[PDB]
Amino acid sequence: RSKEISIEVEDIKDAGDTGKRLLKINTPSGARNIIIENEDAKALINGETTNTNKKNLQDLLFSDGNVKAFLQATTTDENKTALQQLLVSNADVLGLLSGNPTSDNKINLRTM
Amino acid sequence: RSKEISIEVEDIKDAGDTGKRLLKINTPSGARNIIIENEDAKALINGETTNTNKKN
Repeated sequence: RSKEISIEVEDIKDAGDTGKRLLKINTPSGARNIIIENEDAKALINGETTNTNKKNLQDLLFSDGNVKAFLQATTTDENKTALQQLLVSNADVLGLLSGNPTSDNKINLRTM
Repeated sequence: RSKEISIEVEDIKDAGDTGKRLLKINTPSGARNIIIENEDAKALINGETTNTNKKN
């Protein structure tokens, strides 16, 4: 009358749906496919990201939109103004970096 | 003996504590809540990060 009575996964009456899928899975990749629903996060964990995955992960990682544009290597003139302000505190130098200094900036830049 | 055999998670005598929690879990979100202890990493994997999570 046998020795072991090897039950199967579906015999475990209080196992959950994800729990049974995991118990059946053979490899770590298969387990990651069950557990991680966000496709961008799954791509990071698999070490295999497209440019779209990268942009989407950057959206999850950074709040500032001007920083995000810099990280995408695509900045508008407005993004550039804001990024200049993160990099330089002197108002007259910020005028120079804009390419369009005010009259006051010009006087102060010459003095500088 | 009837042969179907209904065995519950706690009948599996060499299952680990996390292993039994995972076997009972019904959804991927539930599984992530068990497996990922770092709250900032869990937030990234869930695609739902606060400014504090982002800084961390």
